[PDB]
Amino acid sequence: TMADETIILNVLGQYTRAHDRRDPDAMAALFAPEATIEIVDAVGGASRSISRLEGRDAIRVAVRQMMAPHGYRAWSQNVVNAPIIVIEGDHAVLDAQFMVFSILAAEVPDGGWPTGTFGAQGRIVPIEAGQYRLTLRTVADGWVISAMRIEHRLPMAFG
Amino acid sequence: TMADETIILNVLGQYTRAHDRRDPDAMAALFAPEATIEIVDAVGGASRSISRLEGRDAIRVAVRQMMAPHGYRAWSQNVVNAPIIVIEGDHAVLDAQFMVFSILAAEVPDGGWPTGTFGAQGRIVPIEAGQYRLTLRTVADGWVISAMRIEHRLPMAFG
Amino acid sequence: TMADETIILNVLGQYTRAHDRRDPDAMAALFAPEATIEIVDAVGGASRSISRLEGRDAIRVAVRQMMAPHGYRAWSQNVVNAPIIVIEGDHAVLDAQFMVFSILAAEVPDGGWPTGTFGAQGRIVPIEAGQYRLTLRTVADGWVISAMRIEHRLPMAFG
Repeated sequence: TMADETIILNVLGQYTRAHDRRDPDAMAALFAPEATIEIVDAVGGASRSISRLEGRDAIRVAVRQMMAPHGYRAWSQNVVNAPIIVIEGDHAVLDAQFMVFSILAAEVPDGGWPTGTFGAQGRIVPIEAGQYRLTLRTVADGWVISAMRIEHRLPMAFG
Repeated sequence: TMADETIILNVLGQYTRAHDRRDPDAMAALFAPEATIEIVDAVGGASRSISRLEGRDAIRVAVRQMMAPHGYRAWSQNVVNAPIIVIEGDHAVLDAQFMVFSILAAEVPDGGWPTGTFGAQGRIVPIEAGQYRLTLRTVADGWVISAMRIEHRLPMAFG
Repeated sequence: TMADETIILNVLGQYTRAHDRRDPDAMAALFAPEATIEIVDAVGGASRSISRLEGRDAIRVAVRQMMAPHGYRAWSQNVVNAPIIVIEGDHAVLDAQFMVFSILAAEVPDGGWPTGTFGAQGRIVPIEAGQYRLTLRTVADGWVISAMRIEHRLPMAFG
């Protein structure tokens, strides 16, 4: 048995891993069956609804349909940071800042890197920023997400 | 009652929230009345004074006068990371890396995003980097900042 | 005595400090004498070996020979984030996302910044991204790294 705060932060870490893998099943497994994710536009401190995802199936579909799939040699990193945690009994609230970066790996030349090529080859770009607010509750073996709010600080377009 | 380390990390998280909101009163409330912030130039491992802020009023004014206000649809994210915490009784020292990013949201067109527009619209740029060193002490309900050092790893200009 | 999770996260923080200082001795001191670092190419979920560093001397040399030295007024920040920690008795595993940024400070003009110059002067660029997986074990005074895996999500070139 580890500290509740660590178990809760572990859930957040598993969330980012699933996010960057675009793994709907790993993502959904972190939530209570009936949990909702409210995604909102927080530019200028607004609270305009982008999408409300009700239940695990809705979450699974959104992992595919609401963010770009990774094309060849692409990845992402969801840099969650500055967590604030308040635990009161069997419920907790976690607020974290987040910033998502796109990662695009250069193709490795068949003839090798030319003389004078050093360091990472590719592009890393910050592509989203905002805050997560998670409500968690206990389960027998740890903690699960019972509700989540995603606040975006850039406008989000869907094609 | 939560672990002291969590309460201390919660203070750091409230600091970043106040920083990015440019909220002088939320910022000042995290400090003991008489606390000082020493802001220093650490480029090349120097320790050249930029500003010494003595007491809450000085801190409040600096929130406005030492960093850019957010113009329309602008925000920031203070990405604190890699904390090291040492608690000895009723005092603690916390060292964190920090990197501040500017966020500028694009204006949403009245006619909507044109067909083929996907993802976040705007610009995110890393604009400061360094380390924070906080000295904290206990109060009845938790922990407060009794002293802080801000080390910048880029030169800072003030107009 | 602090919580084991804090002591373990403190090791990670000392790792980033040593990394950014390019301090081989501070880095090596975090590892058991016989520890290995496996550095691997994880682009596309591969696991292709880049380098295997066996023991402290190998680690010390790699701090110099496997990443760029800091030239004048240069620095870096190793932004570790989203840790997941599992402790089972006297062993622990820690997985963290990481992103390294290069920092290049502008030279300060002898005549001072021209009128209208505001904010940080220089360049901050994301230059590496991936995951760290550390195995730690107890020692009398805390925890040491017994094995480490570094997974890079960009191809790495060595000249």
